[PDB]
Amino acid sequence: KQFHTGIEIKVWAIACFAPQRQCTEVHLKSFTEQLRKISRDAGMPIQGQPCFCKYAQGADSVEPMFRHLKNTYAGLQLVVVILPGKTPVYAEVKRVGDTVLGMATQCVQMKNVQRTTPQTLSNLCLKINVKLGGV
Repeated sequence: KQFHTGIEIKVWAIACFAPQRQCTEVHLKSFTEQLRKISRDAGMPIQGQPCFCKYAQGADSVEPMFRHLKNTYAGLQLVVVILPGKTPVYAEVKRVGDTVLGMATQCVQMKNVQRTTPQTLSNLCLKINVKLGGV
C-alpha cells in the first residue's frame, strides 16, 4: 500500500505483555523515542509521551486493560502491544481490539523493543499507517 498523509497520533498507549525484567522501562522509553523520530520524519508523527504505559501478564489481562483504556482516555487512537514471542496474547489482542471494542491495536515483538532497528521501526510505522489511513 501507498503511504497515507495527514496522520497525527496524539493519544496512544503502550501495553507491555513482556516481563519487565526482560523488557525494562528504559527499553520501553528508548523504543518509544526511536519510534517518535522515524514516524515524525515520515510525516505520520506519533507523539513521544504515551497516555499510558503499563505491564501486564497473560492473555486474560488483555480485555480488562483495553476496557480500562477505552474508559479512561478519550480520543485514544492506538494501543501498541509488546509481545513476549509466540503467545496466546496475540490472538486475544486481535479478538478484543477488532471484534469487541473496536480499538486500533498494533503488536510488536519484545525482541524489537529491546533492540530496535530502523527497518523494524519502519515495518511498524507502515503497519500503523495502513490501519489509520482511511482507504
